Amino acid sequence: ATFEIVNRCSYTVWAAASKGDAALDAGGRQLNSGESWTINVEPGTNGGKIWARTDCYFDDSGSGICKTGDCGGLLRCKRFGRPPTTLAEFSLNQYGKDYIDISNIKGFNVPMNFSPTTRGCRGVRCAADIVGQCPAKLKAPGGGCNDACTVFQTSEYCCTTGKCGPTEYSRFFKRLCPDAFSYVLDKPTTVTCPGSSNYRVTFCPTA
Repeated sequence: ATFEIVNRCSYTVWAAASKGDAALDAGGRQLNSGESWTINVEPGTNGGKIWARTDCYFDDSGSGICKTGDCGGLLRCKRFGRPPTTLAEFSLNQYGKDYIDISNIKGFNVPMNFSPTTRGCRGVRCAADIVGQCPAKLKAPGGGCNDACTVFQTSEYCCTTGKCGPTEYSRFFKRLCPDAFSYVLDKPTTVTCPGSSNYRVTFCPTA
């Protein structure tokens, strides 16, 4: 797939793209407000994620820190980022189809739209002001709104046994963003797209 990653936020973000044990394309890059970065994701990538990082500082070797979404201090991510991170998630060329979603299961930092740029399916979006409205006990001082599993580390929030139900915290993310996963066993909001579609992830898609 080709992904165009566009920062429509008024602040700089450092986009990241990884499948957990490797970078996708270069794995990360700075996007000033307005900039677009086109990456090539290998067909058949299963469990890929793209997210924004904020308030980062990197040295000339690409090593440093971000306040949200830091991936082991690298500009170019090889692993997933530290919550809170709104996630654009995808698995491509899986028995002829691609599957996309947005998830708040690892919290939320930056609003996002994740849409195909080719035919055949619809996009998904979580662009509500989740950081402004975040329950006090989930607020991340470093910036963003943490998920309840990150904050409290219980079997019920982290759905460790695969049992779990919705919670007062998952329901906040679901009320602000119905079309994103709010906890691990949420009713799925995954969209099926034709195999080998292309996509655009836009940070701060609205006002």
